[PDB]
Amino acid sequence: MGVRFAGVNIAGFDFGCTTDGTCVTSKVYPPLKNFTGSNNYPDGIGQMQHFVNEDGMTIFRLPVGWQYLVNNNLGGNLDSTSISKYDQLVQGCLSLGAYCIVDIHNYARWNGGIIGQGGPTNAQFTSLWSQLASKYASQSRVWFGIMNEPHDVNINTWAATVQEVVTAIRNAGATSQFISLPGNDWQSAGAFISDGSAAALSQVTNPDGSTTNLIFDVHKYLDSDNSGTHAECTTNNIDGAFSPLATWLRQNNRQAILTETGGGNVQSCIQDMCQQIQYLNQNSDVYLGYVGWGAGSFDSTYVLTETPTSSGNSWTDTSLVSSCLARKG
Ligand SMILES: [Mg+2]
Ligand SMILES: [Mg+2]
Repeated sequence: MGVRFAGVNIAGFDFGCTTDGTCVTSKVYPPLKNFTGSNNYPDGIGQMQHFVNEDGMTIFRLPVGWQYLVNNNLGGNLDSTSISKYDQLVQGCLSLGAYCIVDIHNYARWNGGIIGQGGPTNAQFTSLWSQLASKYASQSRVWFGIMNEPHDVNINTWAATVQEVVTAIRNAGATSQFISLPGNDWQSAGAFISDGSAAALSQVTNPDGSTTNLIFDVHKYLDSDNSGTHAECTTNNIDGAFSPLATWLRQNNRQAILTETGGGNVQSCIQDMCQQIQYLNQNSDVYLGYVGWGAGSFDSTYVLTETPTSSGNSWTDTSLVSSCLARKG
């Protein structure tokens, strides 16, 4: 009676990342309360506990900068401090019984260079994922979010890169986990088929030749330019994106997850987001879940905030989360 996974992005390890793939590591603001000893960074783990206990959520996405994980050492070993801090957020998510999406928030780029297309080589990128897969191989509820919002890349070359990553993840022993396949056009669900991403990514397989647990990863916003930067919503995305996608998915016996979606905490979005979510829930054979953007280190002033408010051991949700994303039933 609905998609399997409902949850939210717990952002902050990605603050300082821009759409060119530059992540300034000094600017991260991770949602771990005691990240520095001040004990007053945003309380991502406390948020997740509320989301799971009160709002029936079962998945969280944890955006993080590539540069952060390797401390700016392209192709290097994961930095022991960085991975130690990030893993605290990962384990907090997993401890709640949720699935946890590790999301490399890099737009298929490193400091302006496109992975495998002038920027880092495929090997420098698979090296990142091989290490993460090795770390998380024994934890089946870690979900490998290969890349956030590739855009303006050669989709044929990108699909090959994605294939190399999937191979690396499986060969490292992470054989049980879900793996995301992200396409072009900022992962837009609306362009996923028409821009050729669906076809190219459909060719990616596990070592055994199957496509088992390889899930198409799309994004879609509800404002006029599909940017998620305006408060008001202007579409429920059904005719333009999710109906054609459902049909395609179903005919091909494949599945997709919507890892970013959101809107203002206003009436237009309460209406449109609920229509969108309802359609996903009525097509839960092909849609595995939805993940709202965004909570974690975002606060009450962020236009798409989904961060709950703590008041005397009580949390209160934003209106869009409470009215549309939450599952209190
Ligand atoms: Mg609680
Ligand atoms: Mg677009």
